[PDB]
Amino acid sequence: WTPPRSPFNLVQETLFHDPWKLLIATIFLNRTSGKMAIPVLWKFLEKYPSAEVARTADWRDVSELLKPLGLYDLRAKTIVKFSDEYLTKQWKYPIELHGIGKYGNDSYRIFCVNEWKQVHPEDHKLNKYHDWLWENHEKL
DNA sequence: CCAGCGT
DNA sequence: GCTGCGCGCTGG
DNA sequence: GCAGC
Ligand SMILES: [Mg+2]
Repeated sequence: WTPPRSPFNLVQETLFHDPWKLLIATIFLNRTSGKMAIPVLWKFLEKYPSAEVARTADWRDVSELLKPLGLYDLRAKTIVKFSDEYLTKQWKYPIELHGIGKYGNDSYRIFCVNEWKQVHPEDHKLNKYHDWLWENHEKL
């Protein structure tokens, strides 16, 4: 499964090979514009390239890197706990994990596995992508 | 300047 | 069902 | 957007 590139340029389109990075990106986008969140994501991923590193991090150090995005202590704590669970808990879908809800889960189900036809997003940008897929999947 | 917004 | 979390961006 | 409430 290779999810197609869209005229909406969702960041999930480039991250889908690594479900942890795609999910981290969803967290970066919690009430935060892509214009600001996505450039900081690359800085975060340079420093915390995997769940294995992030799960050992001190949330206070993560929070310093996230300050300009707001929600910095909440999100730092989320990222460390999510990362721990991703690696250590049994799960089938990432909504079972702390810090991912329907938006992250829907993103995972469209981008990381081939369940896009079963997903009904509430997030507007994800809905635009999903409508576009229905409209275009034959052509693709 | 500043009240409302952002996958 | 509603709240706390939080910054900088947006643009009239 | 998400968890907590
Ligand atoms: Mg969850």
